[PDB]
Amino acid sequence: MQILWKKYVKENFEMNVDECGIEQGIPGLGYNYEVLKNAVIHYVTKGYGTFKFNGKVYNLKQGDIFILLKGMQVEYVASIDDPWEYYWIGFSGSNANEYLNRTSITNSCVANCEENSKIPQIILNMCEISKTYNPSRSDDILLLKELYSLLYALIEEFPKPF
Amino acid sequence: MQILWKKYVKENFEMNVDECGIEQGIPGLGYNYEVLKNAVIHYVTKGYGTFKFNGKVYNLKQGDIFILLKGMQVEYVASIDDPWEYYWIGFSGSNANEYLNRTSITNSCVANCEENSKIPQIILNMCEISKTYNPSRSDDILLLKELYSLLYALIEEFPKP
Ligand SMILES: OC[C@H]1O[C@@H](O[C@H]2[C@H](O)[C@@H](O)[C@H](O)O[C@@H]2CO)[C@H](O)[C@@H](O)[C@H]1O
Ligand SMILES: OC[C@H]1O[C@@H](O[C@H]2[C@H](O)[C@@H](O)[C@H](O)O[C@@H]2CO)[C@H](O)[C@@H](O)[C@H]1O
Repeated sequence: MQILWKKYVKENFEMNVDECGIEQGIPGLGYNYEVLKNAVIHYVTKGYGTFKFNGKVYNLKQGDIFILLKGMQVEYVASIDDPWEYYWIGFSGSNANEYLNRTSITNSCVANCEENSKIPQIILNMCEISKTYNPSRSDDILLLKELYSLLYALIEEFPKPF
Repeated sequence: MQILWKKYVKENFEMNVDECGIEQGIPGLGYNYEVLKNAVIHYVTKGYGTFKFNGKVYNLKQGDIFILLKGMQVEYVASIDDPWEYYWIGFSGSNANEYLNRTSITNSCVANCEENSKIPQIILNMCEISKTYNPSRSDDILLLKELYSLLYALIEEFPKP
């Protein structure tokens, strides 16, 4: 029921691309679970949905981001009228977790990408690569390069105060 | 002596930027040693020098690359007439060593960059960052991003079959 759901092996422990996904929601349907994966950033490419976390209910649309971190009790559901499509990057590693603690997003776990954000292009590009993933053509190197670019862009656009 | 020689800590074991350097050579002077560092790619930005490895003697110039790998007995010397300047990136890690085994450059340890090579810009950019390295502005993330771009560019331009 996903356009794309590429799951990668966990062979790197400093920086690792765990999975890349694309899902068109069905109206009024979503997911309600305790997050098991290390970290999963979602980018809303179309339509509307809601993200519920820690007593707060966010009405998200095209351009918005939400991030799932291990242990979060979450619910995210497509709108009954105009159901969202989202792209996601799951990632892990000691370096990945250190870089996430340098961004302001890991508190509220929701954000909006600005006009000239570099984040949408990186997430879309990582999902594009994932559709024809070929490690013998060194797609593994390119995905890690993009993951470093993505975490740099998150810190650049959503900095924690120094 | 070196206008730049930034040495970094070895804290990453999958991919690590070990050092970045810029050296204008002195005529007829060079180095003659067994390489201790994991991997060190040099890009010749001007003049001429020679790289001697395993009985072969290479006359290099602007645009050329040579790579030092741990254990290589090497000699590299600036030309008397027109001494080279080179930029270098030292790097290590299991991923780094796997990706190096995917490029044809680790056979001869020498290459020439094509007209529109992406390699010069990356090495120059990593040395530029190294001059004002500020980890609290996440320069550490940017240098590893550039190292992944560099190894990708080496494989793209100098592939094994
Ligand atoms: O991981 C992003 C992905 O999450 C799916 O939800 C899964 C989750 O991945 C898995 O760890 C958990 O055990 O089950 C969840 C399904 O209830 C979403 O289905 C998918 O749309 C993405 O959001
Ligand atoms: O590492 C590139 C750098 O090497 C210098 O030579 C050093 C080398 O780094 C060190 O490991 C070894 O013990 O001694 C060498 C000096 O003899 C070069 O001086 C420098 O120009 C770069 O090529």
